[PDB]
Amino acid sequence: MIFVKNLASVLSQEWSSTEKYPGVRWKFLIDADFDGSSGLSLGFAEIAPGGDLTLHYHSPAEIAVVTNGKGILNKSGKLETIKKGDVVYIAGNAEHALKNNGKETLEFYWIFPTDRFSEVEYFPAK
Amino acid sequence: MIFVKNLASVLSQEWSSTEKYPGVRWKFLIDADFDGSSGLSLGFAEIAPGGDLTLHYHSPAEIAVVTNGKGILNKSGKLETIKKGDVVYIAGNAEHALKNNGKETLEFYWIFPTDRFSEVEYFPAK
Ligand SMILES: C[S+](C)(=O)CCC(=O)O
Ligand SMILES: C[S+](C)(=O)CCC(=O)O
Ligand SMILES: [Mn+2]
Ligand SMILES: [Mn+2]
Repeated sequence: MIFVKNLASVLSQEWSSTEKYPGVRWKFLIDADFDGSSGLSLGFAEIAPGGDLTLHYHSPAEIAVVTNGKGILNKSGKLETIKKGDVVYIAGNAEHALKNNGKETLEFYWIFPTDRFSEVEYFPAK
Repeated sequence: MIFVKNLASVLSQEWSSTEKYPGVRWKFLIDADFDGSSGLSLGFAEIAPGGDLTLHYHSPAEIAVVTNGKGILNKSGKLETIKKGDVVYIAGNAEHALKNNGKETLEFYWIFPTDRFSEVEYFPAK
C-alpha cells in the first residue's frame, strides 16, 4: 500500500470540528479508518484567527508540520512562536496548546505513531 | 520535551548523503540521536534536479510531506507524480523510489514511527 493525498483528494470528506474548539477544523489524510494504512497517521488542521487549540495531552508523541501562517505554541507553560516552515515535536503526554494570533489561517499537518486518529484519547489539561 | 525546528535551526548540521542516491541530501530535525525525542522521527530531504532516490524498502511505515518541487514517485511499480502540497503514505516494506526530473529542487519531510533514523534499515529492491 502506497498512496498520495492532498486537499483535492479529500474534497468529499467533510471537515471535522466541534463547538468545543471554536475556529478549529480538520480532515484525515492518512488514517486507518479511511485508508487501511497503519503505523503512522496524519491529518490536516486549520486554526482560524483567534482560534485556540487549548492546553491538552495524549499518550502518543506528535509531530506538527506548519504549512501556513503563524501561531503561539504553548510548551507546557513556555511559549514559542511557530510559523510556516517549522516542525514541532511534542513528547507523549506533554501538555501543549496552539493559538493563532495572525492574519492568515494557521494550517498544519499533525502526525501520530498510531494507525488512526480515532483511537487517540485527548485529555484537557484543566 | 517539546521543541521547534526549522532548516535555519540546523545550520550547524552538515548535509548527509550517500553514493547510492545521486543528487539526494538530507538533515535530521527530530531524531533521538540528536534530540532525545522518541516515538516519531523526522528529516528533511532535497532531491536536486536529476536526482534519484532509487527503489528500496524498510520495515517501518513512512510518511512524506512534499513542500516544494515535483517528483516521480515509484509506488512498487506504478508511477505517480507528486508535488508541493502532497503527503505520501508508504506501508512498511513496500518498495518505493522518488525521482526528480524537473528543474527545481524537490523538497520533502519524511517521518518514521521510530525514535531515530538509525533504527531504519534500508534494503535495495528490483
Ligand atoms: C487539530 S486536531 C485533529 O484536534 C489534533 C491537533 C493536536 O493533537 O495537537
Ligand atoms: C532522504 S533518506 C532518509 O535518505 C530516504 C527517505 C525515504 O526513506 O524515503
Ligand atoms: Mn496534540
Ligand atoms: Mn523510504
